[PDB]
Amino acid sequence: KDLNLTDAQKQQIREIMKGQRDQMKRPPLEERRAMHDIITSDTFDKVKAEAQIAKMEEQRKANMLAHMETQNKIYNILTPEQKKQFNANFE
Amino acid sequence: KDLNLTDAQKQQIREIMKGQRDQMKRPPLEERRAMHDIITSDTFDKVKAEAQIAKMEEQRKANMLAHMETQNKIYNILTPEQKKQFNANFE
Repeated sequence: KDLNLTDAQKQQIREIMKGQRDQMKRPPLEERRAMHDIITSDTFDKVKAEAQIAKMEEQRKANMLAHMETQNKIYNILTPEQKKQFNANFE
Repeated sequence: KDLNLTDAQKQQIREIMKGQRDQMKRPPLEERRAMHDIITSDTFDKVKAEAQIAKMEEQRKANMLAHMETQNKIYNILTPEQKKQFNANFE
């Protein structure tokens, strides 16, 4: 992402990235303990991990989604000469 | 991670990682290329986005699981005192 953007662009991104972080709630505070709990055990059991993971589906699905909305929206702030250069770096 | 572990661990950690991190297959072209082709689109196709996220979920599941399994195999190769400070890190 270095397409010689203008002094209007970066700030428009600023409004959407603050839409990509906050409102789009990222942290469940007790599950980051769970991961710890399963790894920090001397005896490993898959089902304990299998059934923690998929509780982290609602959160990680709704994220991937929300993120794509925002990164699309920045694409749409671009110009034809800028959209060009961005597309090609993906390759 | 600077537990002051032995030469043997530094090596066992290396062959645990290369043991099953080469058991989880990394990102696939048509799932990846579309992840971004959804973004470079003219207008954010919502419905469409949800369907990629899914097609990508189960495969991603086995990649979180193997991760935790190797982090446990790594954990289970530590001793009492170093186990006490790794836990104290995240806490």
